[PDB]
Amino acid sequence: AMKAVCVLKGDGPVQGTIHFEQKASGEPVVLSGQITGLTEGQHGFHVHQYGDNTQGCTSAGPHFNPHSKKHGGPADEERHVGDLGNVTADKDGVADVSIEDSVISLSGDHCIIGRTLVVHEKADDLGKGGNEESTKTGNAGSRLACGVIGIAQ
Amino acid sequence: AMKAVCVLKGDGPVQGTIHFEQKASGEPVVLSGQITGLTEGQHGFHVHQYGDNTQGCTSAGPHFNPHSKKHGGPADEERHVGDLGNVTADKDGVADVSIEDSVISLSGDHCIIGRTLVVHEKADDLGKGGNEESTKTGNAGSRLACGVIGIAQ
Ligand SMILES: [Zn+2]
Ligand SMILES: [Zn+2]
Repeated sequence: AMKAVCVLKGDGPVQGTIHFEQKASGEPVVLSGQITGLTEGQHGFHVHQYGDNTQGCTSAGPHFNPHSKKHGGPADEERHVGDLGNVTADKDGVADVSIEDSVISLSGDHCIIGRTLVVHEKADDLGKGGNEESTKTGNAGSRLACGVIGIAQ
Repeated sequence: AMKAVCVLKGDGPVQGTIHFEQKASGEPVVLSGQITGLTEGQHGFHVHQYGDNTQGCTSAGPHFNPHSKKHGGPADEERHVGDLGNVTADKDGVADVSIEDSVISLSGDHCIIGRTLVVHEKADDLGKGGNEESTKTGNAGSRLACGVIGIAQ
C-alpha cells in the first residue's frame, strides 16, 4: 500500500491537510482531509506539475498534464491528470474533502508524489466556461494555498 | 536529467532553499542553495524518511534508512541513505550549501523525492559519539527547518 500527505498553506488564511491512500498499483487513490479559511462554496482543486514552491504557489507550474490533453472534470476522459474537480467549503469556511480518483497515482507514470496540490480562489468550471482559459485552467483563478505531496507512513 | 527543489521553513529564524541535480540514474546528486538565520558553525543536514509535515518537522520520521544501517557521515561506509553530513554556517548565519552525494538519488530505491530535508540544531557527530543517540541521529539535536523535496523544472 502507498500513503502520501500534503500540508497546504498560502499567503492568506487558507490552510489544510490532505491524505492520499492507494491500496495497490492499479487501485484508485483516496484523498481525505480538511481545509479551513475558505470562502463558502466550491473551489478548484488540482495537482500542479512541479513540487517547486520557491515562489510560493506560482512556481508549481501548470496542472499536471503528461499527455498534453485539455482541462476537464475528474469524470471526463479529456482531462489533465491533475484535474481533481472541486472542493466544497461550508458557511464557516470549512471544506471536508473526500475524493476517489483512478487517474492520479502514487507510483508509476501518473505519480503525483513530489508535485504540488493547490486549492484555488474560484470554482473550477470543468472545461465548460467557453473561453480559452476554461480549457487550460477551468477559470479557477488564483492559487490560495498549496503544498508538496510527500510520502506518508 | 533530474531536478528537485526544497524550501526549508521552520518555527524559528531559520529558512532556506536547496536545489538538487542528477544527470542520470547512475550519477551523483549535486546540492546547492542557501540557508540563513543559523548559529555560526556546523549543523546536521539530513534527509528524513517521510515527507509529512503535519506536526512540523517532527512528523518527518527518522533518517531515510531503507537498508537499516546505523547513522554515519556521508563518507562512512555504514550510513543511512539520508545521511548528508554537515552544513556550515558563517559568522552571519549563512550556509552556502554545496554537496555531492552518490548514495541519495532522484529516482529508484534511493529516491528522496517526496521526502523531507531537515537542517538540525547541532553538529552531526557522524555516528561516532559512542552513545545511543549518535547511532541514530548523530547527536544533531532539534529540527530547525524542513521541507518536502519536490520535482523541479
Ligand atoms: Zn487541468
Ligand atoms: Zn543518519
